[PDB]
Amino acid sequence: FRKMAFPSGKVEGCMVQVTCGTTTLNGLWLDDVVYCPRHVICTSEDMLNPNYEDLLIRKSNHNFLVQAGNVQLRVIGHSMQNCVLKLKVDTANPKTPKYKFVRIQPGQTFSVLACYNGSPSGVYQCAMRPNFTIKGSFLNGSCGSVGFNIDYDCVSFCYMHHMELPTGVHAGTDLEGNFYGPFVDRQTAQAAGTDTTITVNVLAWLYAAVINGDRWFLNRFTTTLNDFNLVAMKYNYEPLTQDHVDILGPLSAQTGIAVLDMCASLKELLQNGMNGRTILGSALLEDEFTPFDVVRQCS
Ligand SMILES: [Se]
Repeated sequence: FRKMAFPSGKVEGCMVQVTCGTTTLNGLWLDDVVYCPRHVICTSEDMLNPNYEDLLIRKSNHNFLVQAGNVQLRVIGHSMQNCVLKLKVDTANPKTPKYKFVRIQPGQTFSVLACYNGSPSGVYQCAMRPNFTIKGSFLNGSCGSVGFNIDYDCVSFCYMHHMELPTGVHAGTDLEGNFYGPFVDRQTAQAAGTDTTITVNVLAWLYAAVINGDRWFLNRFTTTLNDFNLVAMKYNYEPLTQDHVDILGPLSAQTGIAVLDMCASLKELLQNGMNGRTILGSALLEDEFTPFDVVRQCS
């Protein structure tokens, strides 16, 4: 059972290179617009305390070098929407897939196409942490790389990487420019806040374990919603709601294990630990699979 990412072909054809002054980072070319973080207009000194409205006025259309492989694009319009730049260009992307812009919720997963100077380099799956950060691989020059999900033929763009926090974690915005969490595109100290474990995801992962043979953790006990939630706060687990119990419905039915019985296995898991053994080959509880991810990787 593997963390597995969406096929990235439809996003690769959207990845361009955007250079303004000395700063160069990645952009997203959909239709006749290129989307990129607004701090492409920042020098390394500007990042300490930028006035973006002021800094953008120093710039005109010809100051922006948008490159899609070997082709330059003529920039014929520029606009700042929150923390993203919108570079109106003359040529519409012939490879523009069917796409939406969505703002996802904490605990939901997505794929990330890591790019460096407009060229894709890797793809990986991750989750939006409850504190609105993501833990990933964003080396120098990965700014502008996007996160997405793919339904059928539609690419739901949900994430654009802007900053690596001083604590090593990453933060960014939706495609409208609004940061997830309380983060600002400024090189200052920013608190991420207490992270928690996505409890609905861990339960979904345990359901994947039962379906794939691993069942040692299945317990005789059961428990109540309130009793389990009391054990959740202690171990920094998201509180389990009835919505979360409903979403785990199809999984509970295919394995014939009630959600509350699975919560009791998790309870003894939280209170006793792995105690040496593994689940699906992992020595710790995995919370980066949503119930939708598990069902997609089963039947
Ligand atoms: Se950046």
